Amino acid sequence: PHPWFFGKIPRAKAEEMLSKQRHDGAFLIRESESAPGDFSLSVKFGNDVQHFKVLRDGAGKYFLWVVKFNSLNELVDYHRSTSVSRNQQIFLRDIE
Amino acid sequence: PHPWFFGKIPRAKAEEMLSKQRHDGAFLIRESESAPGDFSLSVKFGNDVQHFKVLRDGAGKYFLWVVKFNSLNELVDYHRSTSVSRNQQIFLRDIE
Ligand SMILES: NC(=O)[C@H]1CCCC[C@H]1NC(=O)C1(NC(=O)[C@H](Cc2ccc(OP(=O)(O)O)cc2)NC(=O)OCc2cccc(N)c2)CCCCC1
Ligand SMILES: NC(=O)[C@H]1CCCC[C@H]1NC(=O)C1(NC(=O)[C@H](Cc2ccc(OP(=O)(O)O)cc2)NC(=O)OCc2cccc(N)c2)CCCCC1
Repeated sequence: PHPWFFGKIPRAKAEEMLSKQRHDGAFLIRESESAPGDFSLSVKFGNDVQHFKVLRDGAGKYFLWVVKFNSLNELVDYHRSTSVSRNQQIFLRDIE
Repeated sequence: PHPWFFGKIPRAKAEEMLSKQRHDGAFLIRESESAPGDFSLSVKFGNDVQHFKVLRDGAGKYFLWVVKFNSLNELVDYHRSTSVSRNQQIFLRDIE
């Protein structure tokens, strides 16, 4: 059962928790509060926590920037090895 | 972190696992293999395991039959107390 799926929690709690984490890339997927039906990827990086809105196309694939995936699961794993950001190199790693 | 979110697993493994469970209502949400981008709710009931396709409307709310929710989280909790089925009375309960 995935350890990164936190269901519907408030952005700030995600921040509060993640800020407590030790490694850059620790993340969780949460269900959006501001954007009902949208997922939000939260990841730790340095002093801050960043959030990426998970997009979904007309065919329903999800993606962050351009490469499409047919599941949060896939998208998550994929970025475990391909930066989630384009400025910095941030790789997802399971929270502790 | 929710114990019912299994990410993307094959329907049959869900069946295999759930069949092993002890109580009617033990369930998990899995990402659909046949319907990419769609979630599937699997629940145990008697000898069988049932699957409900999780619908999503144009506003993006999710639902199973008619009452809409803005998150799998909510939808899941709600049915912990309101049968997921209309013939039988099946309530979600966390897997073991
Ligand atoms: N997929 C992406 O997020 C890419 C591609 C599309 C747009 C933007 C890209 N993302 C980004 O540039 C970055 N993120 C963003 O632009 C994020 C994307 C996002 C938008 C809404 C969200 O709603 P929620 O918080 O209730 O769940 C969550 C995430 N935007 C963002 O944080 O805006 C500020 C913010 C502050 C307070 C409330 C909200 N909703 C949003 C990358 C990380 C640093 C900040 C910029
Ligand atoms: N939300 C629902 O599922 C309600 C409302 C809309 C349609 C049907 C309703 N569901 C149902 O009647 C019941 N379920 C159904 O009709 C389910 C709904 C569903 C459809 C596709 C799915 O794809 P996946 O397996 O790869 O994830 C998963 C679930 N249908 C179903 O099991 O069809 C048989 C089946 C067999 C083999 C492969 C597939 N995909 C489907 C309730 C439980 C007993 C069976 C009937």
